[PDB]
Amino acid sequence: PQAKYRHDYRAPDYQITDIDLTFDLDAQKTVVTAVSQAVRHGASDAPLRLNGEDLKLVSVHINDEPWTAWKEEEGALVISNLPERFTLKIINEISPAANTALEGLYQSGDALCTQCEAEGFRHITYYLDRPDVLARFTTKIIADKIKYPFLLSNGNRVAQGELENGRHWVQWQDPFPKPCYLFALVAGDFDVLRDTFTTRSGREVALELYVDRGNLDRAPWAMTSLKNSMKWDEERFGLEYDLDIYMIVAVDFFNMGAMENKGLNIFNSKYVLARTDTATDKDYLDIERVIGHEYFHNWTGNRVTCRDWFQLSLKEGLTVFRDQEFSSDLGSRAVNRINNVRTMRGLQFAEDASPMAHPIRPDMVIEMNNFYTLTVYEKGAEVIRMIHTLLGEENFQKGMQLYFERHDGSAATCDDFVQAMEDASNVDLSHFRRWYSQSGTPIVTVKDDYNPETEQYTLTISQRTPATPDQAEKQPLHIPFAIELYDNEGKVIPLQKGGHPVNSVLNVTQAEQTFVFDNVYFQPVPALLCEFSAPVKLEYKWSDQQLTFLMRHARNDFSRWDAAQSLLATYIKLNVARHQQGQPLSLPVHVADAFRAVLLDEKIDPALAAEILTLPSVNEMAELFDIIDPIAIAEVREALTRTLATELADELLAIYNANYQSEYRVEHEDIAKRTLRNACLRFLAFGETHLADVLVSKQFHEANNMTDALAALSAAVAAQLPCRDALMQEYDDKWHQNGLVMDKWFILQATSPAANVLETVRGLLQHRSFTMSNPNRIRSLIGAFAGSNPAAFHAEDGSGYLFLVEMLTDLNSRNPQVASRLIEPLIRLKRYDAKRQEKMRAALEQLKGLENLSGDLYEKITKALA
Ligand SMILES: N[C@@H](Cc1ccccc1)C(=O)O
Ligand code: NA
Ligand code: NA
Ligand SMILES: [Zn+2]
Repeated sequence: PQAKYRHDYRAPDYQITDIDLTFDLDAQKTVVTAVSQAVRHGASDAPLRLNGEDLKLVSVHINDEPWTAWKEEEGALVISNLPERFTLKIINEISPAANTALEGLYQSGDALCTQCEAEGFRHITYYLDRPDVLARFTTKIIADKIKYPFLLSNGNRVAQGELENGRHWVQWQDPFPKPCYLFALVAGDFDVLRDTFTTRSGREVALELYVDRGNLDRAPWAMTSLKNSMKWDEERFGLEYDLDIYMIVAVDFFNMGAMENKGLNIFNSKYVLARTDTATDKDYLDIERVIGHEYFHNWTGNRVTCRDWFQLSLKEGLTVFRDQEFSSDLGSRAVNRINNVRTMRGLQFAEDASPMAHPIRPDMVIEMNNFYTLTVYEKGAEVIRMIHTLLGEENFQKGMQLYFERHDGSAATCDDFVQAMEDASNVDLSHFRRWYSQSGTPIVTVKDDYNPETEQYTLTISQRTPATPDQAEKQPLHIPFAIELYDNEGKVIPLQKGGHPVNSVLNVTQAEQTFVFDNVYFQPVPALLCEFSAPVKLEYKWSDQQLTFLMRHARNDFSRWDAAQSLLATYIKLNVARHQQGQPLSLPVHVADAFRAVLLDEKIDPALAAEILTLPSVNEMAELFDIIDPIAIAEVREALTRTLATELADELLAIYNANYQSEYRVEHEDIAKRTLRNACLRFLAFGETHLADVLVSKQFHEANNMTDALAALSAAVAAQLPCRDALMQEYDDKWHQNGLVMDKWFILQATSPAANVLETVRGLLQHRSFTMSNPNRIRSLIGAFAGSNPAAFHAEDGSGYLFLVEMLTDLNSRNPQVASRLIEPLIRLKRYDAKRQEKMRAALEQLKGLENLSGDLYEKITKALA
């Protein structure tokens, strides 16, 4: 497998302007006819090089002449001696039933559906499968009417007919030129939820949600979320939908979350189907975010697309930013920000410290499917958010407007977007561009001084980014560094120097810098990196009392949560060191008191209280350490939970009871109270065994919604309560027929603290609700074990690694994309002790020797073993 490089980008020798597709559909053998109008832009003697994978060529015609001047090579059809303008006709055969990789045209249950991003269209026909080739598509679909009564593609229906022998056909046309990654086709039998949305300017849009027969009871929330998305994009961004129909198809077999195909989105059912007895608050909010995300791509990805795949963040960073802003506007901004920061610190920072580290705009890619990453998406969004921080909303919107005015109907680059922002706002983003080209997490170190003689406060701020495996050279970045200074009464001290106000967003642009503030009338308590204003690690020598002060007084709810995290971090580190020495948990009384105060504060938003009372995950905890001790981390998290449960027992029960709700509502105030109640339950489960068992079993049995039922079940597993096996069996007996619901149960099994967890997980490979054919099942059992049970995955006997090797040996052949997702915990070996490293290295070397090793795995393994 050969690496491709961003610096090698060159404009295509040929363009295709229009393509007419015909599919004679059948699960065993589908015949594709593709008629393309092509134009040569390159040298007269340049051949047309078409991408194709696993295609059976039938014929090649140029202007209806059977062509003799062509050759097939690895991954390509190379056509020589062409006119400047011509009609290309390709007929080829493909086999959807044989497609276990779920890229190109494949089978999902009884349905046929496509996934073309990034380079799946070349698994359908020989084409210029690159996103800078935009063409107007028409799509004719011919199929058995009984099996495939619905035949869907992008755009509007322009023709339909019936044929002999029980067949029928439907032809679609999409007026907007598109790259082939946005092509979609669906054929099957569905229930359909139909609704309408009228845009601001009066365009009526038909909304159509296609689900498997019997699933119509789980469709309305997704439809509601679509309408919410449409309305918000109008209100916030001034963007309206641009076609007449908006279709969404929910499919059970899907490697990713959802896909923004123009006017015909295809979604993993995990991000569509919800009812109050099947889906949690989290699920409802995830459906909202993902429905929003795909909708927002209509402008940021579809109307303006990517010149090449190295520009992926151009659409992903921006669209993630948009989905976060949507969720934050509609719901709790503080909770959204907190959760997104958790993801950045606990998951993205780990990736940036790994062999797979890359800039948000990669320079080198072997397998593009490996680059749909936390970095490209979540760090990409943080980079967009920094632009927003530097420009302000009004300037940012002017930049968006200029971006669309310049680039609508074209494929653009990350640099084009930055240039639009810079030109519209008059803010210099030259230095800022380094965020696109430099990998790794910057470390920002802050020292302060208060001078009582002059009433000046001085911040000395330094930055460095450690070398990463991909880049030996690192330089200073333009870091927006937001601050707020508090006096002894918790009041904000105006920022000023020399008789002039100073902006609270400091421009940290050098390796080391000094910022001086005047008229600082009291020694301040600083809030630093407010709202996580740049994606960096902060090094400041906090006292416990500065942090508890901020928990009490900080203006932004995010700062109060963040202060609690800093306070906890010190004691997590202390106690992991102690665990390694065989010593029990130690925690100062005043730390427990800070959390007691949060519980008893009658003014605090329950949404904030709930997040403060949710301990950092084992992944968040891991990023506090150079060398990760996963067993120590897991046991310290439990010990901390138990200690707080004991110290706060009375207060926890009081707040648990106070937040009882008889009515279940998917409404933000209700969600907040429920999140707080269940946060309290988590601690209560780790209290006195009898009370814990009674409370947990009662909640499970009395719950009128899945959020409360699952919270109880999770607590029973986490605390290994007496009722656990009974409750787990009850859930299985009730829900075994429902894969999405069973995913939650597989996750609980996989992340169980029980000594015999691996034995149980292995046995569950034979469970009635599990199958290796379904990416969701695989992720919920195997992925959850390796990624979310690091204590068990990293068992000292090496059993976790051996198990993953077994699974990856299967998945390498079956579904390389899912295999590559699942190998990630193994490429982190350099974060672990020498003994573990050697075992992990041995596992990787076994995989390296696999017959028919996928490019997907090859890329990760070679980086890991380097
Ligand atoms: N393009 C999708 C993600 C995706 C990529 C590849 C395959 C499937 C889905 C999105 O970000 O909205
Ligand atoms: Na809000
Ligand atoms: Na100081
Ligand atoms: Zn996206």
